[PDB]
Amino acid sequence: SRSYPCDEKKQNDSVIAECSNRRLQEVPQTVGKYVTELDLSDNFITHITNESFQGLQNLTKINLNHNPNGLNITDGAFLNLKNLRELLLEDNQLPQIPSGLPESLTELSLIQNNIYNITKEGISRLINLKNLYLAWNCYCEKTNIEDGVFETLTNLELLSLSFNSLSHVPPKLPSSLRKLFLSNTQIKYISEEDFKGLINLTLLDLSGNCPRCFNAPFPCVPCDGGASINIDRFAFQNLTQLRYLNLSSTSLRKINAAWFKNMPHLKVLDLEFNYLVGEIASGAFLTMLPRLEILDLSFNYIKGSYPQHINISRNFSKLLSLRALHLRGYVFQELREDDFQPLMQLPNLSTINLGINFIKQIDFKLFQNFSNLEIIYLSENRISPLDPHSNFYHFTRPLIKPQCAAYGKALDLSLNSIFFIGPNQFENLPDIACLNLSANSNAQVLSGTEFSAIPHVKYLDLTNNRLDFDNASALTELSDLEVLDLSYNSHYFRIAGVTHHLEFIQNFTNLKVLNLSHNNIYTLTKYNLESKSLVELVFSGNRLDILWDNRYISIFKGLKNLTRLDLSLNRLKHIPNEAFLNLPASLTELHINDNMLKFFNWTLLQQFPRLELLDLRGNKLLFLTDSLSDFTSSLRTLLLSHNRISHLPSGSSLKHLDLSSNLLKTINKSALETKTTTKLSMLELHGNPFECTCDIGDFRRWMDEHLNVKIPRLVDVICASPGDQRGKSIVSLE
Amino acid sequence: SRSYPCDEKKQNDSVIAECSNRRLQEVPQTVGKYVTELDLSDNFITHITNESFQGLQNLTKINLNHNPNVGLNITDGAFLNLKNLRELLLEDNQLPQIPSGLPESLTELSLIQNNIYNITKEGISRLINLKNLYLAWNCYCEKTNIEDGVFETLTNLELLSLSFNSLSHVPPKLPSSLRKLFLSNTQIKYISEEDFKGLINLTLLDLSGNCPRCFNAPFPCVPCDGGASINIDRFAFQNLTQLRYLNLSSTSLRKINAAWFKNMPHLKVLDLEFNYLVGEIASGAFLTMLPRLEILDLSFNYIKGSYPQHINISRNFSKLLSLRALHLRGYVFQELREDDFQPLMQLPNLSTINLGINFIKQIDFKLFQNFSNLEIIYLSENRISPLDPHSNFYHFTRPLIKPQCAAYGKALDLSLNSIFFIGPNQFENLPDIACLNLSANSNAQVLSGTEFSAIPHVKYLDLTNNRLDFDNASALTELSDLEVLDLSYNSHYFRIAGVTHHLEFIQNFTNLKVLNLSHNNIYTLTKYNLESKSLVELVFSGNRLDILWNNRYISIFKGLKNLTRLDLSLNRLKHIPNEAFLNLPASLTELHINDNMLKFFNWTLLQQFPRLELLDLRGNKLLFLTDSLSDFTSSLRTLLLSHNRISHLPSGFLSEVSSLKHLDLSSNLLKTINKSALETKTTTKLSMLELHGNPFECTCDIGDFRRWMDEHLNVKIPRLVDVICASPGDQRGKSIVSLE
Ligand SMILES: *[C@@H]1O[C@H](CO)[C@@H](O[C@@H]2O[C@H](CO)[C@@H](O[C@@H]3O[C@H](CO[C@H]4O[C@H](CO)[C@@H](O)[C@H](O)[C@@H]4O)[C@@H](O)[C@H](O[C@H]4O[C@H](CO)[C@@H](O)[C@H](O)[C@@H]4O)[C@@H]3O)[C@H](O)[C@H]2NC(C)=O)[C@H](O)[C@H]1NC(C)=O
Ligand SMILES: *[C@@H]1O[C@H](CO)[C@@H](O[C@@H]2O[C@H](CO)[C@@H](O[C@@H]3O[C@H](CO[C@H]4O[C@H](CO)[C@@H](O)[C@H](O)[C@@H]4O)[C@@H](O)[C@H](O[C@H]4O[C@H](CO)[C@@H](O)[C@H](O)[C@@H]4O)[C@@H]3O)[C@H](O)[C@H]2NC(C)=O)[C@H](O)[C@H]1NC(C)=O
Ligand SMILES: *[C@@H]1O[C@H](CO)[C@@H](O[C@@H]2O[C@H](CO)[C@@H](O[C@@H]3O[C@H](CO[C@H]4O[C@H](CO)[C@@H](O)[C@H](O)[C@@H]4O)[C@@H](O)[C@H](O[C@H]4O[C@H](CO)[C@@H](O)[C@H](O)[C@@H]4O)[C@@H]3O)[C@H](O)[C@H]2NC(C)=O)[C@H](O)[C@H]1NC(C)=O
Ligand SMILES: *[C@@H]1O[C@H](CO)[C@@H](O[C@@H]2O[C@H](CO)[C@@H](O[C@@H]3O[C@H](CO[C@H]4O[C@H](CO)[C@@H](O)[C@H](O)[C@@H]4O)[C@@H](O)[C@H](O[C@H]4O[C@H](CO)[C@@H](O)[C@H](O)[C@@H]4O)[C@@H]3O)[C@H](O)[C@H]2NC(C)=O)[C@H](O)[C@H]1NC(C)=O
Ligand SMILES: *[C@@H]1O[C@H](CO)[C@@H](O[C@@H]2O[C@H](CO)[C@@H](O[C@@H]3O[C@H](CO)[C@@H](O)[C@H](O)[C@@H]3O)[C@H](O)[C@H]2NC(C)=O)[C@H](O)[C@H]1NC(C)=O
Ligand SMILES: *[C@@H]1O[C@H](CO)[C@@H](O[C@@H]2O[C@H](CO)[C@@H](O[C@@H]3O[C@H](CO)[C@@H](O)[C@H](O)[C@@H]3O)[C@H](O)[C@H]2NC(C)=O)[C@H](O)[C@H]1NC(C)=O
Ligand SMILES: COc1cc2c(C(=O)N3CCN(C)CC3)n[nH]c2cc1-c1ccncc1
Ligand SMILES: COc1cc2c(C(=O)N3CCN(C)CC3)n[nH]c2cc1-c1ccncc1
Ligand SMILES: *[C@@H]1O[C@H](CO)[C@@H](O)[C@H](O)[C@H]1NC(C)=O
Ligand SMILES: *[C@@H]1O[C@H](CO)[C@@H](O)[C@H](O)[C@H]1NC(C)=O
Ligand SMILES: *[C@@H]1O[C@H](CO)[C@@H](O)[C@H](O)[C@H]1NC(C)=O
Ligand SMILES: *[C@@H]1O[C@H](CO)[C@@H](O)[C@H](O)[C@H]1NC(C)=O
Ligand SMILES: *[C@@H]1O[C@H](CO)[C@@H](O)[C@H](O)[C@H]1NC(C)=O
Ligand SMILES: *[C@@H]1O[C@H](CO)[C@@H](O)[C@H](O)[C@H]1NC(C)=O
Ligand SMILES: *[C@@H]1O[C@H](CO)[C@@H](O)[C@H](O)[C@H]1NC(C)=O
Ligand SMILES: *[C@@H]1O[C@H](CO)[C@@H](O)[C@H](O)[C@H]1NC(C)=O
Ligand SMILES: *[C@@H]1O[C@H](CO)[C@@H](O)[C@H](O)[C@H]1NC(C)=O
Ligand SMILES: *[C@@H]1O[C@H](CO)[C@@H](O)[C@H](O)[C@H]1NC(C)=O
Ligand SMILES: *[C@@H]1O[C@H](CO)[C@@H](O)[C@H](O)[C@H]1NC(C)=O
Ligand SMILES: *[C@@H]1O[C@H](CO)[C@@H](O)[C@H](O)[C@H]1NC(C)=O
Repeated sequence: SRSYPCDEKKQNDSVIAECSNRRLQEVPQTVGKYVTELDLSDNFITHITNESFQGLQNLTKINLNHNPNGLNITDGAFLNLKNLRELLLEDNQLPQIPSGLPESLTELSLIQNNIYNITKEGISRLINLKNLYLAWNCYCEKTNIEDGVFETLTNLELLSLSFNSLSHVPPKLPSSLRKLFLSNTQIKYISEEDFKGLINLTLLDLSGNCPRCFNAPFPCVPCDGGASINIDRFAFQNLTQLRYLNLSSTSLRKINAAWFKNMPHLKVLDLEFNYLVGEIASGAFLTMLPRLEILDLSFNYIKGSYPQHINISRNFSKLLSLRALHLRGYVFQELREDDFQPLMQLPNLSTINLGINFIKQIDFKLFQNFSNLEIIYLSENRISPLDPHSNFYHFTRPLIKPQCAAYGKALDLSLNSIFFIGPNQFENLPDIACLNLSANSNAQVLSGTEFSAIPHVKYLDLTNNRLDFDNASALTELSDLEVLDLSYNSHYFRIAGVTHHLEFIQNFTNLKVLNLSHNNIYTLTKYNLESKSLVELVFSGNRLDILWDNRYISIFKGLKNLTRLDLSLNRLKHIPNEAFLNLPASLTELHINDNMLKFFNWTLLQQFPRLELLDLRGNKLLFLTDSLSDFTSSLRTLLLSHNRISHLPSGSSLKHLDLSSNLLKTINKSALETKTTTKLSMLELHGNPFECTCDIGDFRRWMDEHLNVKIPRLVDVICASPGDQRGKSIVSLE
Repeated sequence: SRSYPCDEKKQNDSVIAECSNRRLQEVPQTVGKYVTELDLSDNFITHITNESFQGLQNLTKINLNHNPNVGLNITDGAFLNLKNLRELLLEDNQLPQIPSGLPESLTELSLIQNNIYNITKEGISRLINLKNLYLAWNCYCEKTNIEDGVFETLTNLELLSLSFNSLSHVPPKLPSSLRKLFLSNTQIKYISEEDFKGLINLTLLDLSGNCPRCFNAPFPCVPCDGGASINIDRFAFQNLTQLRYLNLSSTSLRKINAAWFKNMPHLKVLDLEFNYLVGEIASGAFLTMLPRLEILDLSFNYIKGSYPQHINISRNFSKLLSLRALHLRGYVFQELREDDFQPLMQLPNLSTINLGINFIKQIDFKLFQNFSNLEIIYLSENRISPLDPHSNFYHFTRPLIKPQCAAYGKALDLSLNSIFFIGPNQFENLPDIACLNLSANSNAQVLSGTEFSAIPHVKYLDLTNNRLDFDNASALTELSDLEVLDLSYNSHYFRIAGVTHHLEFIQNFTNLKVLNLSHNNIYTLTKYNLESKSLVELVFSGNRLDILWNNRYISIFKGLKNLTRLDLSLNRLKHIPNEAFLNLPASLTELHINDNMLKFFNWTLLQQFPRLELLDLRGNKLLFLTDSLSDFTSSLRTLLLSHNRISHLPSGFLSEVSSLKHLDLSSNLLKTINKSALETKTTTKLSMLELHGNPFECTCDIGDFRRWMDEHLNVKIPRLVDVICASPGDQRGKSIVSLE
C-alpha cells in the first residue's frame, strides 16, 4: 500500500498528502480518500474539473500554487467538496475569479494572477470568508472592484489588495475587517470616508503610495514632482482599535499629529523610506504615541547630506512603551551622549538599530546610560580602532543571531573600519555577552588583553578577518566564553615553526562550540588540540590532507568531550588508519562529506561506541563492507549520497540510510535479508541508474513487504535502462 | 614538411622550435636539425641521454623546465656533444646534484627548484664561460655545501643568484666580475666587511628576507628569535662604489646606519619594506647620503597596534634631490596635512607617491598643488569620507594606476575608500587631474553634471564596482574632455520603472571614445536611441540584450555612427533579430557576440557591414554555416567559432574569401573534412586554422584532409597534439597526423 506519487503522512489526527514538485501533468487519482490536506504545488497541472478531486470528501485544504510552471478551471469544479476551508491558487494566470467556489471557504488566496475584475458572481456567495488575498493582479489601467462586493462578506477579518492599480480606497467594506493591506496600490489621496465603518480594524497598510525609490525588488515610480501621500486630518478618526500602521515609502515630508488623536493602542508604526529628517528633529506626532513599541524611521536621509550629529527631538521621551527603535540610513558622522538624551529614560527600549549610518565616531559610554538595552546594532558604520507574502520595507530578520542574543547584552560592530582591536575599543561599554566583529579587515595579534573591558562575553563572532591567535594567552580574558566563531579567517602573519598554534583552546573551562572553518590550516605546532569542555568543532575548509605527515596523527585526541566533528571540504583522499583511530571516542556525529575519499575503513568504527551519525556524502567511495553489524552497534544514520558505489553487498540501530545519487544498477535478493530485527525507517535511493528488467523485480517485492521503510522522492527513483522504461519510475513496472 | 610535435617558427635568421605542454614522455627525434632554440618545458620527460639531442649541432638554447610534471635522470655528459649550447634551463626537475659533464660553452645556467645540496667543483668550475648562474630554491639539508673557491674560476660571471637557500654565511672567494648578487631569504644574520671584499664592480645586492618581518609571505617565514635584526657591519659596503640597487626588505631593521652609504654615490633603488623604521623615517640620518636615489620604498614599516594622527617625515627627505618615486604603503596614520609632506614639496623629479593601505581618514588635498612634478597619486585602500621564484616578492612592481589612464596626465587613485557619495568639496584644491579612479567606494551618487566641476579636465574616469545613478541626461557632462568612461559592475540603487536606464548623457560628449557599460544589468531603456559622433568602443557585455530584443530597442546602437568595436558578449542572446542586427553601426570593424546561447546566425546580414574585419562567435550553440560566405563579406579577416555545435563544414566555404586569414573551428562537433570544402584553387590568404578538440574519424574519410595539410603548408594549424580523433578505438587518443 505504498502511495505514489504522494508521500502521505499523519499530522494532528488527520492524514495529509505531500504531492508537490513531482512533475505531474494532471491531478493524480491515486490519492487516498482519507486525506484532509492535499498539496499539489509546483507541478504542470493544466486543467481542474469536477472529476479531479473525486471521492475526496474529507479534503479541508487544497494547495494548487504555481500550476503550470495557463490554468483552465471549469465552473463549479470545487463545489462538490463540502468540507473545503482553505484554497490556495497563487501564480496560475487566471483571467478572472473562479466561479462556483464552495461557500465553506474560510481562506482564499488568488495572488499573482490576471484577475482584473472583482465580481459578485465569484465573491459575494462566499459568506464564510475570513482571509482574502488578492495581491499582484492589475500590476488593465485600474482594478474593477464592484461596489459592495465585500459588504456581503460579514465574516472577513483580512483583506489584502496590495500591488494592484487601485487609485482609490474601495467603498463599502465589511465592519468585521481587522487587517487591511493596501501596499503599492497607487492611492495618492486618503479621505475621512475611506475608513468610515472600520472601528474594529487593527492593521492598516498604506505603504508604497507615492514612493521613495530605494532598492525596490518590484517596479517603483514616484508621484511626479516629489509629491507625498495626501492623508486627510480626520482620515484615521474612527480607527480607535488600530495597532499596526505601515506608511513606508510614502514620500512623507511632514507627519500630522492629529492622525493619532483617537489611536491610543498603536503598537507598531512604520515610517521608512520617507523624508522625515525635519520631523525627527521636531516631532509633534511623538507626543501622540504613548503605547507604541516599534518605531521605524529607517532610510529617511537627505540625499547628499552627511551631518555631524543625529537630531533627535525631546518628544522622543514621550514614547514610554517603546521597545525597539530602527534608525538605519539616517547618515551621520558622530554619535554623542547628548544626542540620545530623549531615549535614556525609556524603560522598555531594548533595541537600537543604527545600521548603515556611516558613523565615524561613537561615544560608547552612552550605552551604560540606557535602562534596559539588550540589542545594539551598529553594523555597516565607520568605527575605527580605539515573495509577495513578505515585509518588503522592514528588517524582519533578527539583527543579531538568536543564539548569540540568548547569552545577554548584544553588540554588533560588523562591517566597520576596525582594522585592529585598539586599547580603548571596549572601554565604557555595558556588560556585553554577545559581540560581532565580523568582516572588519582585523589583523589583531590576540595577546590576552584585548577584551578585558568586556570579560563576560560568551558568544564571540570574529568571522571574515585576518586574526592571529598563535599566542597561548589569546582570548583567555574571556573566562566564560562558550562559542567562538573564526569562520573564513585568513592568517596574515604566518610563522614557519609557529602558525597554526591552537594552545589557547585548552585554557577555556566552558568553551562548547568552536568554528575553525575555512581557515586554510595546513600546518600545526602542541600538535594536538586539548579541551575538557569542547563539544562541537568545525574544521571544514582546511587542509587535513596535508596534515595527515606522521606528526598530526593524534590532532583531535585531546578533545575528550567532543561529540560533533565536521571534517568536510578538507580534500581528503584517504584518512590514515592510525589518524582515524586517534579521533575522540565520545563522538556522536562525524561529518566527512564533500571530500575525495576513495576508500573508507569500516573496521575502524569499533573504537567509537557512541557514533550515531556518519556523513560521507560527496565522495568517491566504491566499496561497502559486508559485516558492518560487527563494527558498529549504535550507528543510526548513514549518509552516502553523491558517491561512486555501484554494488550493495549481501548482509538494528540503523534507522536512516542515504544511498541516493550513486552508481547502483540493481538491488539483489541476497542483500534484502531482513529476517533480523533491523529497525530501518528511511532509505533514500533517488538518482541511481537502475535496470528496469527482471533484476529489479526481487527488490520491488521487498518494498511491498516492508512498508515501514520510507523511500522518499518515488518520482525521482528512475531507471536509466531499458529504452522503453527510460524516464519512468521503478514503481510503474510490469 | 609540417613539423610534429613542435610548432617551429623562424626568428632573426634562425629557427625556434616551440615544443612545450605537449604531454611528451621522451625527447622527440622529429625536430629539425636547423633549429637553434628548443623548448620542451611542462612535459613528462624522464630521461636525458647522449642520444636525446642527436644531430642538433646548431642548438644554442635548451629549455627543459618542469620535467616530469607529476625525478629527471640525466646521464653524465649528456649535453657535452652540443658544442654551441649557450643557455640551458633546468628548473623544477628534482635533481639531487648539479649535472656533471656540462658543456664549457654555457653562458646561462638555471637550476632553480631542485634538490641540489652541494655546489661542487666537478659540475661548476669547468664552466669558465658562465655569465648568469641561477641556483635558487634548493636547500629550502640543514645548510648548502658551497665549496671554497667554487666560483673563483668563473672569471666571466656577472649574475649569481643563491636566493632561498640555507646559507647562514656569505660564500667566500667570489669572482670580481660579479655585477648582480642575489641572496634573498638565505638565513644570513650577520654581514661583515670581508663578505664583499673584491666586488668593486657590483651594481646590485639583494639581502632581503634575512631576519624577516612575517607579513603575508608566499613562502615559509621565520623570525630571528627575539625580534633580532640583520647585523650589517659599519664598513660592509665600503668597497661597493658602483652599487645601484640595494634590497634590504624584511630584515627587521630598527635603525639604518648612515655610514653604509658613505662610498655609494650611484645608488638608484633602495628597498626597505617590512622593517620597523617608523623612528628612522622621523629622524633619517641616512637620507643625507643618497643624492642620486630615484626609488625609495619604506612600505609596511608600521608599529603594530599604533594608529598615529600624522605621518612623521624627516626634514632630511629634502636631500633626496634625484627622487622619482616614494612608496609609503602600510605606515598606518589618521590624517595627512600639508605641513607633514613639506620635505617632499621641493623635490623636482618626484612623480610617484604611493600611500596605499594607510587607513587615512582625512587628507588635505590642497597639499598636492605644492608639488613640482606629481603625475601619480596613489591613495587606494584608505578611509576618505564624502567631502614564481623569478619575481620581486616585496616590491609592488605592477603599475599602481593602469597605464592607459596615467597616459592622459595627472592620476589620482581614490579606490577602496569610504566615498559612499560625491561630496560638494570632494575634489576642491586638487591639481589638474586627467585620470581619476573612484572604483569600489559603495558610491550611490546621483550624477547631475555638478560633481566633478573642480577637476573638469578628467579624460579617463573609472567608476567601476559602485551603485551610481546616471539617469539624468546631464550626468558627467561637466567633464567636456572625457574620452574613457568605465561604468563596469554598476548596480543601480534607485531604479524608476519608466526611467532607468536613461543613457541620454552619452550624446553630450564631443570626444568620448571608450565606454564600458559591462555588467550593468541593463534590461530596460528609455527616445530609446543612443547617439554619439565620437564613440569608437562600446562594451555592452553582461547585460540583458535578450530582453531588449524580445520591438522598441531594434535600433539601440544605430546612433553610434563612428563605432568600430562592439562587445555584445554574455547577454544571454538566443536569436538576434534580423532587423535588430541590420540596425548595428555599418562602421564596425570588430564585433564580439561570444559566450551567448545563439542557435542560429544569419550570415546574409554581413553584406551591410563592409568594414567588418573580426567576428567573434565563440561559446555559442550554432549548427549551420552558410555555403556562400564570400558573397556576403569581402573584408572579414578573423572568424572565431570555437566552443560551438557545428558538426559539418559546407563545400566552398574556403573558396572566394581571400580576406580571411584566421579561422577558429576548435572545440566543435566536426567528424571529418571532405574534399569538396578543400577547394583552395582561389587566391584565399588563409594563414591560421584552429581545429583542436573535434571528435575526428581517423578512417579513410580524413585522408583527403591530410593531403590538403601537406599541400598547403602556409596554413598554420596550432596544437597538433590536441587535434585528436575519437574514433576508431585503435586510434582513440592519438593525433590525426600519426595515421597510415
Ligand atoms: C507593512 O507593515 C505591516 C505590519 O508590520 C506588515 O504586515 C505583516 O506582513 C507580513 C507579511 O505578509 C505578515 O507575515 C505573515 O503572517 C502570517 C500570520 O502570522 C501570525 O500567525 C501565525 C499562525 O497562523 C503565527 O505563527 C505568527 O507568529 C503570527 O502570529 C504568517 O502565517 C505568515 O507566514 C508565512 O510567510 C512567512 C514569510 O514568508 C514564512 O516564513 C512562513 O513559513 C509562512 O509561509 C507571515 O509570517 C505579518 O503577519 C503582517 N503583520 C501583522 C501584524 O499581521 C506589512 O507586510 C507591511 N507591508 C510591506 C509591503 O512591507
Ligand atoms: C560556525 O559553526 C557553528 C557551529 O556549527 C555554526 O553555528 C550553528 O549554525 C547552525 C546553522 O547552520 C545552527 O543550527 C540551527 O539552529 C536553529 C535554531 O535552533 C534553535 O531553535 C530550534 C527551533 O527553531 C530548536 O529546535 C533548537 O533546539 C534551538 O533552540 C534551527 O532552527 C536550525 O534548524 C533548521 O536547520 C537544520 C539544518 O541546518 C534542520 O535540521 C532543522 O530541521 C531546521 O530546518 C538549525 O538547527 C546552530 O544552532 C549554530 N550553533 C551555535 C552554537 O550557534 C555557525 O553558523 C558556523 N559559522 C559559519 C559562518 O559557517
Ligand atoms: C630585491 O630588489 C631587487 C632590485 O629591485 C630585485 O631584483 C629584480 O628581480 C626581478 C625578479 O627576479 C628581476 O626581473 C627579471 O629581470 C630580467 C632582466 O630584465 C632586464 O632585461 C630584459 C631583457 O633581457 C628587459 O626586458 C627588462 O626590462 C630589464 O631591463 C627579466 O628577463 C625577467 O623577465 C622574466 O620574468 C618576468 C616576471 O616573471 C616575466 O614577465 C618575463 O616574461 C620573463 O620571464 C625579470 O623581469 C629584476 O631584473 C631584478 N632587478 C634588477 C635591476 O636586475 C629582487 O628581485 C628583490 N628581491 C625580492 C625577493 O623581492
Ligand atoms: C572596460 O572596457 C574597456 C574597453 O574595452 C577596457 O579597457 C581595455 O582593456 C583591454 C584589455 O581587455 C586593453 O587591451 C590591452 O592593452 C594592452 C596595452 O596596449 C598598449 O600596448 C601594446 C603593447 O604592449 C600596444 O600593442 C597597444 O597598441 C597599446 O599601445 C595590451 O598589452 C594588451 O594586449 C595583450 O592582450 C590581448 C588580448 O586582450 C592580446 O591580443 C595581445 O597580444 C596581448 O597579449 C591588450 O591589447 C585596452 O587597452 C583597454 N582600453 C582602455 C581604453 O583602457 C576595460 O579594461 C574594461 N573594464 C573592466 C572593468 O573590465
Ligand atoms: C555578524 O555580522 C555579519 C555581518 O553583518 C552577519 O552576517 C550576515 O548574516 C545574515 C544572516 O545569516 C546574512 O543574511 C542573508 O544573506 C543572504 C545572502 O545575501 C540572503 O539571501 C538572505 O536573505 C539573508 O539576507 C548576511 O548575508 C550575512 N552578511 C555577510 C556579509 O556575510 C553575521 O551573521 C553576524 N553574526 C551574528 C552572531 O549575529
Ligand atoms: C582602479 O582601482 C581598482 C581597485 O584598486 C583597480 O582594480 C584592481 O586592478 C588590479 C590590476 O588589474 C587587480 O590586481 C590583480 O588581481 C588579481 C585577482 O586578485 C590578482 O591575481 C593579480 O595578481 C593582481 O593583483 C585588482 O584585483 C583589482 N582590484 C579589484 C578590487 O578589482 C583598477 O584596475 C583601477 N583602475 C585603473 C584605471 O587604474
Ligand atoms: C542611506 O544612504 C546611503 C546608503 C548607501 C549604501 C548602502 O546602503 N550600503 C549597504 C550595503 N553595503 C554593502 C554598502 C553600503 N551604500 N552607499 C550609500 C550611500 C548613501 C547615501 C547616498 C546619498 N547621500 C547620502 C548617503
Ligand atoms: C599595515 O598594517 C595593517 C594592514 C592591514 C590590512 C591590509 O593589509 N589590507 C590590505 C588588503 N585589504 C583587502 C584589506 C586591508 N588589513 N588589516 C590591517 C591591519 C594593519 C595593522 C595591524 C596592526 N596595527 C596597525 C595596523
Ligand atoms: C471522512 O472521515 C471520517 C472520519 O473522520 C469517516 O467517517 C468518513 O468515512 C471519511 N470519508 C471519506 C470519504 O473518506
Ligand atoms: C513595558 O513592558 C511591560 C511588559 O514587559 C509592560 O507590561 C509595561 O506596561 C511596559 N511599560 C510601559 C511604560 O508601558
Ligand atoms: C548618564 O547620563 C546623564 C545625562 O543624560 C549624566 O548626567 C550621567 O552622569 C550619566 N551616567 C553616569 C553613570 O555618568
Ligand atoms: C603572547 O602575548 C604576551 C603579551 O603581549 C607576550 O608577552 C608573549 O610574548 C606572547 N607570546 C609569544 C609566543 O610571542
Ligand atoms: C561535556 O560537555 C557538556 C556540555 O558542555 C557538559 O555538560 C559536560 O559536563 C562535559 N563533560 C566533561 C567531562 O567535561
Ligand atoms: C582497517 O583497519 C584495521 C586496523 O587498523 C587493519 O587491520 C585493516 O587492514 C584496515 N583495512 C584497510 C582496508 O586499510
Ligand atoms: C648549422 O647552421 C649552419 C648555417 O648557419 C649550416 O651551415 C650548418 O650545416 C648547420 N648544421 C646543422 C647540423 O644543421
Ligand atoms: C631629474 O631627472 C632628469 C631626467 O628626467 C635628470 O637628468 C636629472 O638629473 C634629475 N634631477 C636631479 C636633481 O638629479
Ligand atoms: C605651498 O606650501 C607653503 C608652505 O609649505 C605655503 O606657504 C604656500 O602658500 C603653498 N603654495 C601655494 C600655492 O599656496
Ligand atoms: C539633472 O541635472 C540638472 C543640472 O544639475 C538639474 O537641473 C536637474 O534637476 C537634474 N534632474 C533631476 C531629475 O533632478
Ligand atoms: C571617429 O573616431 C576617431 C577616433 O576618436 C576620430 O579620429 C574620427 O575623427 C571620428 N570620426 C567622426 C566622423 O566622428
Ligand atoms: C536573413 O536575412 C535576410 C534579410 O533580412 C532574410 O531575407 C533571410 O530570410 C534571413 N535568414 C534567416 C535564416 O533568418
